[PDB]
Amino acid sequence: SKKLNKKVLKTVKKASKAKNVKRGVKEVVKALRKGEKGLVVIAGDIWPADVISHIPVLCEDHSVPYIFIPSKQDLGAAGATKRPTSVVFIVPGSNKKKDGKNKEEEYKESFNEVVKEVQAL
Repeated sequence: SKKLNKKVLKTVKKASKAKNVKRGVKEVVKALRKGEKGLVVIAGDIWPADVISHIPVLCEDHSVPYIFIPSKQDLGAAGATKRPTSVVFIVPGSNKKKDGKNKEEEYKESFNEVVKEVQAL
């Protein structure tokens, strides 16, 4: 939980250059229904708190692991946006593209591990 956020920050920060991450309710839901949905990132220091309901709804609907950390700053930076977003999910290529060979493998690796620890806790 302590180092988890860190690993996630660096992971998204790297993959960010590849544009393998998206933000916005329309984005998270778009991938959630499409299938390319990867790892959902939720900021514990961002409003509105709608994310609280969008968390169980998106999971109970499609089921996707996410992380709860007030990294508002990291979110905006990793996303390359003006203001700090609220709901940001990472999209590792695609359903089949998930088996990439590039750095994507590393990023996903750290993500799965982290998203898993938090998902279980």
